[PDB]
Amino acid sequence: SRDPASDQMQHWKEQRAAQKADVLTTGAGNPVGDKLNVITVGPRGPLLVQDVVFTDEMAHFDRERIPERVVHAKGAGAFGYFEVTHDITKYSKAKVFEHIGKKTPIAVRFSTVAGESGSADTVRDPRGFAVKFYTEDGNWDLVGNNTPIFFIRDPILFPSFIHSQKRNPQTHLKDPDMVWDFWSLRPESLHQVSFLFSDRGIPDGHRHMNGYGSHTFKLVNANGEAVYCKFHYKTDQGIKNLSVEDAARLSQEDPDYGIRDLFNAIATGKYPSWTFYIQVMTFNQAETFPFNPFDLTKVWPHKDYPLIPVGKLVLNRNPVNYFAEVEQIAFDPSNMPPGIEASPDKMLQGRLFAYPDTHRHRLGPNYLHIPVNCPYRARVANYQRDGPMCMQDNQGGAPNYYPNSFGAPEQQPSALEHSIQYSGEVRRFNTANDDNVTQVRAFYVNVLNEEQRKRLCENIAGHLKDAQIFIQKKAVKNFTEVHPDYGSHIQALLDKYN
Amino acid sequence: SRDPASDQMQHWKEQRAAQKADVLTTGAGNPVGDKLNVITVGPRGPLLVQDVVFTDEMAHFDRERIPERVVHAKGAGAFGYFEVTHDITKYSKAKVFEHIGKKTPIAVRFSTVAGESGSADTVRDPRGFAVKFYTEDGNWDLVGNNTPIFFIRDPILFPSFIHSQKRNPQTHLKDPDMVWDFWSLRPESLHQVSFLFSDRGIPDGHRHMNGYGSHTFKLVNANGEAVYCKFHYKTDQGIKNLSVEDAARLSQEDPDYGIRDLFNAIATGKYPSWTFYIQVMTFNQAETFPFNPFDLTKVWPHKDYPLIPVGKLVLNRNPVNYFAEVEQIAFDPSNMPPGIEASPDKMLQGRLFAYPDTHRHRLGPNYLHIPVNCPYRARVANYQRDGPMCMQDNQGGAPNYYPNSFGAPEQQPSALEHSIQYSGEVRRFNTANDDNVTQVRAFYVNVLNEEQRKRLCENIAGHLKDAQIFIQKKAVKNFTEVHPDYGSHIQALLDKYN
Amino acid sequence: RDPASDQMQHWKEQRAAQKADVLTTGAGNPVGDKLNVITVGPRGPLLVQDVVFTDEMAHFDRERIPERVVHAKGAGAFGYFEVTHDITKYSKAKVFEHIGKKTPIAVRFSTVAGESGSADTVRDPRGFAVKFYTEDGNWDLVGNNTPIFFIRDPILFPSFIHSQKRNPQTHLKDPDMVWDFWSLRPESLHQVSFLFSDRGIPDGHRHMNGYGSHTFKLVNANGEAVYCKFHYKTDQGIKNLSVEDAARLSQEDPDYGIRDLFNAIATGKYPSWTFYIQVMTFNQAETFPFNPFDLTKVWPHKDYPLIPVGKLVLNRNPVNYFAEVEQIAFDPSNMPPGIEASPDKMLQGRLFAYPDTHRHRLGPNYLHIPVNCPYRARVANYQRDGPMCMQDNQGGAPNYYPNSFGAPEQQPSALEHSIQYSGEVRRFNTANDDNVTQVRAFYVNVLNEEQRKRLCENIAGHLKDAQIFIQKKAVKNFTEVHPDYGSHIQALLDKYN
Amino acid sequence: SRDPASDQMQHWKEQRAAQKADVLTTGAGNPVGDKLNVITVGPRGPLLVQDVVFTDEMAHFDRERIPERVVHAKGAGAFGYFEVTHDITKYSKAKVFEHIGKKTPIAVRFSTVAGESGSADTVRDPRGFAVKFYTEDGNWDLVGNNTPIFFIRDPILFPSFIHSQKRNPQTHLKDPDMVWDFWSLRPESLHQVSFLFSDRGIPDGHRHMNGYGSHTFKLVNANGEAVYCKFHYKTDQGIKNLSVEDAARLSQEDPDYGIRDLFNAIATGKYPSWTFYIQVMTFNQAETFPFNPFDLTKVWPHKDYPLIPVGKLVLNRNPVNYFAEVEQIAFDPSNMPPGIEASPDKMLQGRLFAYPDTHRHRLGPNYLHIPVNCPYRARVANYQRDGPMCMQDNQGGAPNYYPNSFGAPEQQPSALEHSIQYSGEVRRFNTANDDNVTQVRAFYVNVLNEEQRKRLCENIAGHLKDAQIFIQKKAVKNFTEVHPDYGSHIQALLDKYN
Ligand code: HEM
Repeated sequence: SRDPASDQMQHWKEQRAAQKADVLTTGAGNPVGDKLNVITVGPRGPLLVQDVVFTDEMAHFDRERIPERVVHAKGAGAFGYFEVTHDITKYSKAKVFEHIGKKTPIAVRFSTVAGESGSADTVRDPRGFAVKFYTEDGNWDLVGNNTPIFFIRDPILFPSFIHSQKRNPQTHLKDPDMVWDFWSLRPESLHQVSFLFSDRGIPDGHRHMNGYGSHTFKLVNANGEAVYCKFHYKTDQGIKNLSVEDAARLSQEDPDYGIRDLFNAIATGKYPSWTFYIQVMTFNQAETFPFNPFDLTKVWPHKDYPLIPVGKLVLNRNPVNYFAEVEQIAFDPSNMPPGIEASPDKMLQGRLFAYPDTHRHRLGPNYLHIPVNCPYRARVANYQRDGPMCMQDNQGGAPNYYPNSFGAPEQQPSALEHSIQYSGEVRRFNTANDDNVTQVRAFYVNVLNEEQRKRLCENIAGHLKDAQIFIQKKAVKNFTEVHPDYGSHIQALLDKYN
Repeated sequence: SRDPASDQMQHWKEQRAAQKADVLTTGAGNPVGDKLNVITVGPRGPLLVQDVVFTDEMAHFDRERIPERVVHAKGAGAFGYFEVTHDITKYSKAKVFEHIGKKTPIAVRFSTVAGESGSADTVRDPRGFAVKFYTEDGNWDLVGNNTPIFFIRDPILFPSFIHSQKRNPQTHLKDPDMVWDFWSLRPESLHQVSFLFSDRGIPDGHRHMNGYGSHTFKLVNANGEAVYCKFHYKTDQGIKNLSVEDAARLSQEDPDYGIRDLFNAIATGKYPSWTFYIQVMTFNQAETFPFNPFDLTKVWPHKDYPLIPVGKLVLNRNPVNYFAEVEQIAFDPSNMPPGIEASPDKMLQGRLFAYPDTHRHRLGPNYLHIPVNCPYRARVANYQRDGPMCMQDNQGGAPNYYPNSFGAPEQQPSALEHSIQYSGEVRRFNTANDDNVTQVRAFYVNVLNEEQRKRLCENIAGHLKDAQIFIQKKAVKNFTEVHPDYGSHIQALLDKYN
Repeated sequence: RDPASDQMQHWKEQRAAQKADVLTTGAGNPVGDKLNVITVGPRGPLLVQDVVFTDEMAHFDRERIPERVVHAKGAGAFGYFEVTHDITKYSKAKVFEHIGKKTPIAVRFSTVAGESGSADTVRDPRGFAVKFYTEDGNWDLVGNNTPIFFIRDPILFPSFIHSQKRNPQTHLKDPDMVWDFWSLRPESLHQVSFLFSDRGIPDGHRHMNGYGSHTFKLVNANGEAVYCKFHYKTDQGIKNLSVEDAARLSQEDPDYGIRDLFNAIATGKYPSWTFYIQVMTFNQAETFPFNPFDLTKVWPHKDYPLIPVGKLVLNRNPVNYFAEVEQIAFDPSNMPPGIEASPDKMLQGRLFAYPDTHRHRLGPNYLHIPVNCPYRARVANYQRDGPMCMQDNQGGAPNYYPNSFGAPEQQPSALEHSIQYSGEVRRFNTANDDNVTQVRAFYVNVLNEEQRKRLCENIAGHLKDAQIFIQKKAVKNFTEVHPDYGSHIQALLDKYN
Repeated sequence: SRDPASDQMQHWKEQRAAQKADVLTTGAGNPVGDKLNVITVGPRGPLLVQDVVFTDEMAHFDRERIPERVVHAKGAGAFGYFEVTHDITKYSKAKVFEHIGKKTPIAVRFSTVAGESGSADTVRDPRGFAVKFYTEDGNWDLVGNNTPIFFIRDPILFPSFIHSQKRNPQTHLKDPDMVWDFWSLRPESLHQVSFLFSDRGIPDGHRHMNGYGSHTFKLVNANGEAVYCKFHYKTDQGIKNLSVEDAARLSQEDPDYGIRDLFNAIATGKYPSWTFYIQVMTFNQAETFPFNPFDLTKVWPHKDYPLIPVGKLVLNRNPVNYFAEVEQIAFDPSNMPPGIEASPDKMLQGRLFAYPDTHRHRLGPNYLHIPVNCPYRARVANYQRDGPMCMQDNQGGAPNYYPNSFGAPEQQPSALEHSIQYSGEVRRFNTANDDNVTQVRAFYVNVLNEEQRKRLCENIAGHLKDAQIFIQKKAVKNFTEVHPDYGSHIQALLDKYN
C-alpha cells in the first residue's frame, strides 16, 4: 500500500466492510433501476425525454463548476484548532483569548496567488494562509499571507496589479512586460518583490512557511483602551524552501505537491502547528513611528516591537470532501469579533468590502449558510431574511424589523466599536513615494547573506530578462535605489542573458 | 383578539415571554453594539467603509428577491399528510399506497396563473393545486390544477399561450386581443375556456375547489402489470365560488384573500381535506376510447370510468416562514417513485423537462438541498457532486463514479421502469385538428344548466367585447361550432356591448 | 379604443404589405414546424431530438429576473432635458454648460411596497428616477414625489421596508408592523404626514412633483462648492385621486399609471416638468436651525428660493417594456464632475446599495445593457471580463494602470471637491433630532382644514387595525406634533374600535 | 523583437502612436480624477463609501470570473473560414455546402479534457477540436475531437467517466485507481484508450492533429433522401507528435505551449488548414454493418467507406480579447441547419441536451446574445423573450405569441426534419456487451508497427503501475482479449515497475 492519500477509496471501502451498499437514487430520492443505460425507443432508436434519471444526473453534472477565487485560485485545506497559551487580555477582550487553555475550532486554506485551478503548487508566488476561528462571538477571519507585507499600499491598484500578474488579455499568456512594467512603474513593490524572489519564494509545502496578518490591526480591551497590533504565526516545522530546480521538476511531477504533502502529514498524524504571536504598538508609540504604521509595505522592527506569544494553531483534520469544505470556503477580513478591529490601513480598508462582495458572487447571496462558512459556535439572529438558496428556517416568523415591540434580537452596547478622532481633508492622498527603499535595504544588507543575495538576483534576472530593455532599465534603476550592488549585480546577469 | 393571521407577531412574543431576547448579530455571528446609527466622521460627516455592520445588512437586503415563478407566481402554501383509505395495490405498487392507514407527509401550494407576485387572488383564472409527497422512495410531486383539462394539447404552444395570457410586450398591459387571438386561432382551448368562464373560474378560496392531475398517468403493480389513470382530489368542504362582483370587490379589499382564508382556517383548527380518487383505463380500453386518451383537452366520462376512492389529503399546518417554505418550494412532475409513471401525453412529456429546468434557474442548481424541497424520508445517494451552494456533505469521500469496486451506491433492478412498445415515424404529428368540440358540447348542454350557460356567455362576452371585431367573429364562429346557441348568445351580447 | 390597446394592430399596420419573417431557433436555425413536437408515432413519447422545443422551452423557463427589492411596480418613458437658465456659477457639470443644451434622458415612475403585480393607484410615495446620458457619463437623479423621507439613517432602511411589506409568516400586510415601526421611530412623522395627505395617491405619474430629496453639492470651474436641492415641478399640475376613486381604479385598472403615461405620449400630449434648484452656501449650512443633511427636513422656499434651470420632457414610449424598463438601472452614485454627494447619511448609504443590488438583480455587467450604457460617453478603463460580457471587453488594450503602453489616463480636472471634516469616527445617534417642528408647520400651514381632516381619517382608517398600545404610542407622537392632530385621530380610532 | 505573442502590448501601443490616450472612466462613463489613491479622511484615516470610483472598479474586479467549462477547460481559439472544394449536394442540402467556392466564417477552439484552466497543454489527454460555422441558416456547431471515437458508448456513463478522469473528491488529487477501475470495468474504452496511449496521445500543438465529428450524422438532400455520414478534417500540416520527455519538459517550461504556437503561427501568416472529408453509408449499408454504425466506439473502415473530399478549414484570425472571444464561446451539437441532422447515436443524443444546458449555466440564459455566439449571418426571429442580461432590443413590440393574426414570424415547411420509421419498447437496452475488441485488434495489429506497439504499452504500464494490483489484473485481462501480445507486454512491464 502507498501513501494514505492514494488509498482514499480503498480505506473508504474498507470502512464499510460489513455494510450493504446504498440504493442508487435521483436527486429526489427516487430509486434507480439501471443507471448504466439510457432509455431509447428500440435498441437503435433515439433518446427519450422520459428518461429523467439521465437528465437529472446530466443536468447536475452540467452544473458542478462555480467561478474559482479571482486570486488564490489554487489551494489546499485542513481543520484543527486554536489554543490560547498566553494572557493578552490587557490588549484584547476577544472571547477567543479570554483564557489560557481555551480552544477554538479553526479552518484553514493555503494557496498560491496567480495560477488558476489547474496550475502547480511548487511555483514562485506568495502563499495565502487564511484562518477561520469559529468563536462564540462569531467567526473571526484572519486572512493572512506567508509574508508580513505586500506589493502595494493602496487597494485601488490591486485589480491592476493582479491583472499584471495574470494573463495577457489577448494572448492569454503570462506577460513579463506586464509584470515588470507595473513593478518598475510602482516601486513600493520593491519590498515584497525582494521577499518574493528570495529563497522563501517557493516553500517546501505549506507546513514549512510562516503566516502573517500583515496589516496592522487594533485590539481593544474590556476597559475600552486600544492598541495597534500585528499578527504572526511561525511554523513549528521550521522554514524549508525548494530550490528552483526541484520546484520546477515537481511542478511537472506533481502539480499538487502541496495538497498531497498536507493531507499525508495529517493522515499519518504528523499534525503541523504554528505558534501565534502579536506585536503591540500603543497610540503614542504609533505617533512617533519612523514610518507610517499602517503602510502595508513596511514592518515593525522586532528590536523595537518584540513578539508576544499568544497561542497555537493546530491542524489535525483533513477535509472529507474538498469541494464542500475547501473550494466553497470563504474568509472575510471584515469578520471581527468585539476586541479585534480595523486600522486605517488603506489596503485593509479595501479588503473590508471586497471579500463579502466577491463571495456573494463566487458562492452566492447566502454563502454564509454553507456549512463550512456557518458560525456554528454562535447564535445568528438578526433582521436579515430571504435571498437565493435560503438553507435554514430563515429565522422562522420572528419580527423582521428593528426596532420592534415584539421581543426580536437586541443590540448589545458593550459590543460598540472603539472610536478615534482623525484630522485633515477628505480626498485622495497620494502615497506612491512613501519611502520605497529603506526597509528593503535593511533586508538585502542585514537580513540576507552573500549566498542568498546571489540567488535573489539570479532569480529576478531569470524572469526579468524576458521583458523589454526599457523596462529592464527602469526596474534596475529602482533596484539600484535600494542598494548599488543589488542593481548592479542584477544588471550584470541581465547582460549575459541578453 | 383579531384574526389569528393578524395576531402573528403577538403570539410569537407571547411564546417567548419568560425568555431574554437574543443578541443581534451580523451574518458571521458577530454581536452588534448599535444597529440604529451608521459610522461617520463627526455628527455631519461622511460614511465609513469600516461600518461593515451596515454593509453586511444592506448587502443582504439588496439580495432578498429571487425570480418569481414564470407562471403561478402568486400562491399560498400549507402542510399536512395523505392517508390511504382504500387498497389499490392491484393497480400500483408505489409505497405511498402500500397499506390502509399509512400516512405520508405532504406539502401543498395553491396559486393563480397569469398574475405576478403582487396580483390579487380573486380573479378569473385556473388554480394551481400542487402536492409533494415525502415518500420512502423519494419525493412524488403531483403537480395539478383545479381543472381536469387544459387549453392546449401540445407543449410547444405553452410559452405562446402563456405570453398571450400575460402582458403586452410593449405596453406591459394585459391584452384581450392577444388572449382571444390565440384562443380563436387555437380552438382546442374551447373546452377549458368554457370551464374557466363558468362559475368555477373564481373559487371561493382554495378550500372550495377540486384538484386534478389532469394528465393521464400510468400505474404499475408488483406483477409488472400496468394501467393508465387519472387523479382526482375532491374538496370535502364542498364546491364554492365567488360571484363576478364579489371577486372584483375582494380583489380590491384583500388581494390576498386566499392566503388569509387558508392560514386562518388552519390556525383555528378547521383543517381542509380532500378525498383522493383515481380513474382507471386498461390498455384495452385505451384502444377503444373515442378520442385520444392522452389528449389533455379530453376527460374520461365518469359514467364509463367510475371514480375509485384511495385516500384523503389533509392540511393541518401553516408555514412558519413563507419565503423558505412556500416561495422556495419546487414541484417537479418528473418526480414519480416506482409504481407511478408518465404517459405519452405530449403535454406531460414536455412538463417532464420544464420544471426541474426552470427550478435550476429561479432557485438554483442544488435547489433540492433546500429543506422544503429535500426528500427527507429517503436517503439520497448517487454520483452527483458539487454545484453552487452545495449545502450538505456533498456525500463526503464516497467514490464518485459508477461502476466502481469500492462500495458506492448501487442500482436496484426492482425500480426499473415499465416499458410499452411503440412503432411509427419519428416526426411532428399535427394535433391541431383533433376533435375540439364534442366533449365541449356535452359540457355546455349537459354539465351546465340554463343559468350557468347564461353566465358563461356573459363572462365570455364581458371580456371578449374588448377584442377587435375580426377576433370576435373568429371566436364566435368557434363557439357556434360547439353549439349554435352558444355562439349566438355570445354574439347577441357582443352586439349590445358594441 | 386607446393607443395602448391598439399596440399590436399598429405593429401589424406598420408593416402592412410585408410577409412574415422566418421563424428560427435562438441559433438562427429555421423552424419546420413550431406547433407540434416530435414523437415516435401519433400517440408515442417525446424525443430529445426535438431541440426546437427544448430551445424554446428552456428560454421560457428563464424569462424572469428578480423584481426590484422595492419600487417593483413601475412605468417608463424617454425624452430629453433642456437647459433654459445658466447656473454655471454653481456647477461646471456639462449638462448645464449652456442654455439650449439638450441631453437625452430615461425615466421610470414607480410605487414602493407592492410587488410587480400590484396596483398603481395605492397610497405610497412614488419613485421618479431620471437618467441623463451625458458626455461626462450617466447621471442618475433617483428621485421621489416627495422632498423628504421616513428616516434619516440608512441602517434602518431594510427594517423600514420590511415593516412596509408582508409578514414573514403569513405573507400578509401587517398594520402592526407598519405602525409599531413608525410609532417607535417618530422621525417618520414628517413624511408619514405627507403620505397620508392628498399627495399620497397622485392621479397618474404626470400629475406629481419630482424631488432629489437629498442635499447635494455643486462645484463650479473655480473649484467653489455649494449645497443644493433638486426640484422638478409638474407642468401638468398637481392632481390627486380620492381614496374611493383610487380603490376602484386599483380594481378596474391595476396599471392605470402605465396606461395613462403611454397614451399621453402616444397621443402627442408629452408631459414635462420644470427643473429647479435651491442653493445653500457652506456658511448658511452652519446656521441652519437643523441638520441641513437630515432627510426628514426641507429647506424653506422662503429662505431658499427656487432657481429655474431647465425642462424635463418625455416624448417617447418604450418599445419593449422588459428590455427598456424592467432592466433599467439607476445608480445615485452616478454623478459626473460638477455634481457630488453631501454627508447626508441616507444618500451616503444609497451610494453603495444601488449598484450592489443591481449586480444581483441584473448581473455583473448590467452596464452593458443598452438602456443602461453611457452611450454619450466613451467607456475606457481597466475593468474586464465577468458574466455576459457583451461588448468587446476593450479588446487587447493593456489591462493595468499605470502602464507604458498608451492605455486610458486619469484626468485631474475630474478630482472631487475636497472638504476638511472633524470629530470622532463613530455612530452618532440621530433619533433625537427635531422630529416635530417642521411636521407641525406642515399640519398648520401647508394644509388647510379639509386636508387635515382627510389626513386624520386616512391615518385612522389604517391605524385602527393595529393593537391598542401601538395606537397609543402613535397618537402620542402625533400629539407632540399638535394637540388637534392627535385628538382628531384618536377620536376616529375611538369610533372604529 | 521577440515572438509576436510576446510583443502584444508594444504592437498595440505602436498602432496608436498617432493619438492621445483615452480618458479613464468609471463603468458609468464618469471621468476619473485619480485612480491611484482612495479617498480617506486625512493621510492616515479610514476609507469612505463616497469613493465610488474605487468601489466601481473593485466590485467588477470581484466578478471577473465565471465557471470554467465542466470539461475541455484548457484551450485556445482562432478564427477563419470554411471553403467548399467539391460537390456533396447530392448528399446534403445544407447551405454551407450549396456550391463550390462558397466560404463560411468559422470560429474554432482547441483544448484538452481533464485539466482545469491553469493546467498544462502538452499532456496525454484527447484534444477538443470544435468548429462553429456561421451560416445563413443559423450557426452550425460541429463539436469534434482529435479522434474518431470515444471511451464510452452510452451518455449516462459520461459524468462518471469524467469524474474518474478528474480529481478524487476528498484528497482532490488525480487518482489512477479511479481512472483504471472505471476503464477496467468498462471494456468499451479499449479502443479509445489504445488511441490515447499511442503516439498521437500528445500532438505537437494544435496544428499537427486531425479532427473528426466522431459521431455518425444524418445528411438530407433537396429531394428528401437521407444517408448517414462521418466528418473528418485531416491536418494539412501533417501529424506531428511530442515524445513523453518533451511533453513533460514543455508542460513545465510552457504550460500554454499550445496557445502560443497557434497564436504565433497565425500571427506570422502561417495559417493552419485542414482538408474536410466525409464518409457515407446508406440506410441499406447501416443494416449490413458488422457492428452498430451508431456505436461511438466504432469507426468505418476506409476501404469499405472511402473518404469523400468536401472543403477546407482555414484559420487566419487570432482573438482580440481571449475572454470575450474564446472563454465565452459556446458550441452546441444540437445546432444543426437543414440538410444535417442527428443519428440514433446515444452519445450524440445525450450531447443534444447537455451543451445548451451547461451554457445556460456557465454563461447565462441569454448566452446566445454574446457576439461570438450570435448567429450574425442569420436573422433571428421567434417568440422567445426576456431573460437575464437581455442585451438586445428583445424583438421590440412584436407579437410574442404563435400563432397570431398580426404578422409575426412564420414557420418554414421546408425546414422539417427528415423522418425515420422506428419500432420497439421504450426501455434501457444494454450496450456494455457489444464488440469491445475487434476494431481494437485491427488497430494494434494492422495500424501500428512494432516500436509503436512498444511505446503504446510503455505508456499504459507507466500510468497503470500506480493502481491497485487487482485493477491491473482486470485491465490486463481486457487487453489480452484484444491480443495476447498486448496484455503480455503490459503485464511484463507491470512486473518490473512492481
Ligand atoms: C455524451 C457525452 C458527452 C457529454 C455529455 C459532453 C458534455 C460536454 C460538456 C458539458 C462540455 C462543456 C461545454 C461548455 O462548457 O461549453 C463539453 C465540451 C466539449 N466536449 Fe463534450 N461531451 C460529451 C461527448 C463529447 C464527444 C464525443 C465529443 C467529440 C466528438 C465532445 C467534444 C467536446 C468538446 C470539443 C468540448 C469543448 C468545447 C469548447 O471548446 O468550448 N464531447 N462536452
